[PDB]
Amino acid sequence: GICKSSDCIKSAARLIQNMDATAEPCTDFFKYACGGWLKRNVIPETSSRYSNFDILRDELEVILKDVLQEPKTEDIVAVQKAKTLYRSCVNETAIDSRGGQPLLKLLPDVYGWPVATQNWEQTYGTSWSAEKSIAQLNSKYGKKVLINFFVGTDDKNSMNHIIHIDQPRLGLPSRDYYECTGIYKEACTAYVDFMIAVAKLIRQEEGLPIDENQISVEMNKVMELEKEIANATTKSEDRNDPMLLYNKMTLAQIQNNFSLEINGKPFSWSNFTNEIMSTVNINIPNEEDVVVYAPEYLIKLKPILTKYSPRDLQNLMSWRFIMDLVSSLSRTYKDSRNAFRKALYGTTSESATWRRCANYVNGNMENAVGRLYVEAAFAGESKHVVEDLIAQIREVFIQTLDDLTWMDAETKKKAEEKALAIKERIGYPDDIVSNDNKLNNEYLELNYKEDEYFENIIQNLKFSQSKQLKKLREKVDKDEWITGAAIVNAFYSSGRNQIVFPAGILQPPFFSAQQSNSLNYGGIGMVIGHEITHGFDDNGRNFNKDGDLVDWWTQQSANNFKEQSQCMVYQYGNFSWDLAGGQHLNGINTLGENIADNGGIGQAYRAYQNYVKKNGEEKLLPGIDLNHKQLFFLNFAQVWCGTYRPEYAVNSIKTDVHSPGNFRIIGSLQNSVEFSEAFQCPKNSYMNPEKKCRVW
Ligand SMILES: *[C@@H]1O[C@H](CO)[C@@H](O[C@@H]2O[C@H](CO)[C@@H](O)[C@H](O)[C@H]2NC(C)=O)[C@H](O)[C@H]1NC(C)=O
Ligand SMILES: *[C@@H]1O[C@H](CO)[C@@H](O[C@@H]2O[C@H](CO)[C@@H](O)[C@H](O)[C@H]2NC(C)=O)[C@H](O)[C@H]1NC(C)=O
Ligand SMILES: *[C@@H]1O[C@H](CO)[C@@H](O)[C@H](O)[C@H]1NC(C)=O
Ligand SMILES: *[C@@H]1O[C@H](CO)[C@@H](O)[C@H](O)[C@H]1NC(C)=O
Ligand SMILES: [Zn+2]
Repeated sequence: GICKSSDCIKSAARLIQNMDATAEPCTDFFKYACGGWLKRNVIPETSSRYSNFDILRDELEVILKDVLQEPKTEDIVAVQKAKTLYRSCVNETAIDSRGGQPLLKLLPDVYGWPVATQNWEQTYGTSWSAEKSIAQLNSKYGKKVLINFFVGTDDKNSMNHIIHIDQPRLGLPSRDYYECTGIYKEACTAYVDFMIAVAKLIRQEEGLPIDENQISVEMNKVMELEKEIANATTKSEDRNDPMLLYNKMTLAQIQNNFSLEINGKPFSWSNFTNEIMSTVNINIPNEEDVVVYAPEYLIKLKPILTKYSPRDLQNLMSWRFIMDLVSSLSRTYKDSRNAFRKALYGTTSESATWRRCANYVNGNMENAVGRLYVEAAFAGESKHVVEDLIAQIREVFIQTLDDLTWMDAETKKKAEEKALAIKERIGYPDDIVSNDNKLNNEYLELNYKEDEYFENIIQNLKFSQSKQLKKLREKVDKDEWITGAAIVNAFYSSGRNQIVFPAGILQPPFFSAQQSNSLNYGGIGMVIGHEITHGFDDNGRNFNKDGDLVDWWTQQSANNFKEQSQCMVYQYGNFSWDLAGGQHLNGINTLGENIADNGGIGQAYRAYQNYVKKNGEEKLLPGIDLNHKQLFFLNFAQVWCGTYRPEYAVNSIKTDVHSPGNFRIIGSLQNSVEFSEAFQCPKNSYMNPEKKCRVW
């Protein structure tokens, strides 16, 4: 009773090579399941993180390279455009020969970069305003500085679009970095040195004199200013309650509450918002309803911006613009980022050009590339099997509601109701393959040049912003996918109440027809449960079956949810990460993903048990002395095998909403009674604490 096919052989070998059978499963299942993986898969010099997910993503890029690099005579226009874009990207000779000219020619559009201008006040100072400067960077390039403005879905009205105002992100990964001490020290130094080096490059190419000391003065002022702004932002821990974040008010009320003085003049919110929306010819009146996510931040901004000159402010705003473009220029400009990249990611060099280009084209033409990918690599027969798994796990969630004693009867009915309303998306949208006309029409306005990569990416930035801004008076398109198909990931959307599984994740170790059911349920099964559970985590539970931010919880059940979930806040917050120098996980910011992990694996296992009950036992795998209950948890863990560079471990522990794979494995299995039964773990072994957390 042992499988002998070539498929079972490499499946078994993969499992065997990744595990470390010398480790005790009940002491550390990560070391047990991924010990061999760690020795076998050294982090590539161009990778900041390496893992099962990252490996699959690298392998997907190879496929994209194959289907993008060679023109074919029968290529429809949409595909021709994708290949032209790719070709422009990988021609490094053409890029190198242009130096920094594409950026230098463009810089006036954002009111220049004062430190690298001959006479900034003379040339730009006369027509400059913060309203117009922030607006141009926003509406043309999607670069959000000082104040974030975006058109998105209305939290409380999921069919409508509405303007949002929020605090912006920073040049460094998080607000914590701006302490610039200890583990943040090198990053801050490299960040300012990065500014200075680029200022020198641009001035040299412009034929301007180089004053080393003067540049240093201006760029340290940039850092001084961004430090204050960072300190003014609200912590991520205080932004996980969607109900508290939602503040609807009129533009008039915004002007009233959030006045700002810049260069001695009052900031006009009407001017700012209309400088943005006029790009798509939409007027914004004072009665316009607006959603403000960060009122505290805007108030704290008041005494900060008065202290700085237009040169100071523009030096920061244009630097935020320039820092993300320098790697799209010649080698000299690429290399200016070296020390900065290493400080944040630990990587010694940028990844291969063709890899970046494949990813870039995928990111900007997800339907055209999704089409090429699925035709080359995706078995459509997979869809119906995944459909059935989703049905099983959805039903398991609903049945589990009876077991949960911390919910009253009517909250259970509402929860079941939302679970039933969840819509699924699997593989790819059929239209990208079956309807050439629609696909071509999507990219009608795009026209790329073979030898102008930088011009192409500028065109893409404008197009992307214009497309989103135009939605303000339009209803939300229900059928629109929230991801490309050539993606190794899965998603839950609160606003649409839907779960999405693109073709890219429907492969080993997650899922295969040539893979054991134990592995399939432990893999994509757990992921399906994960996404479903997201509809009921600390964020998702606030949205109803139609995607609206409304309270459908009784006071008692809501209180009980918070009590049950608090256990997981403490559990993961107590985890210390050696790769991050002993820093602790953020239990609050990772709560949602941890709730989904813990709920999902339990749902998946129960669904698997039900399957075995009705269909019988499976054939054992050769060379592996484990039953299929144990293979379920082994495959679950190997889905999350991986490691981090120290610099990026520090980065991710402050920015990633997920726990590191290491602790997703330890955390979820510590809370799993079924895991400890499968591996016969003694009570109070590290993997089997007698106190366990439970939400779903
Ligand atoms: C971060 O911002 C807070 C205010 O948002 C600053 O706290 C103020 O500090 C000054 C000077 O120490 C005091 O006079 C105020 O009373 C403080 N206000 C509050 C509300 O605490 C804080 O100093 C800033 N930190 C940094 C590093 O810039
Ligand atoms: C915008 O400003 C108004 C006016 O101060 C705020 O409304 C006041 O809120 C306080 C309590 O926070 C009440 O005591 C006042 O009666 C309210 N006044 C008015 C005219 O409504 C409002 O809360 C502010 N908005 C935000 C998001 O801070
Ligand atoms: C890259 O660009 C250079 C300069 O325009 C050109 O000579 C060369 O043929 C291009 N390479 C390809 C593969 O088209
Ligand atoms: C913003 O104000 C400037 C000067 O007051 C004006 O020229 C410009 O037209 C205004 N923008 C909009 C969108 O009205
Ligand atoms: Zn998730």
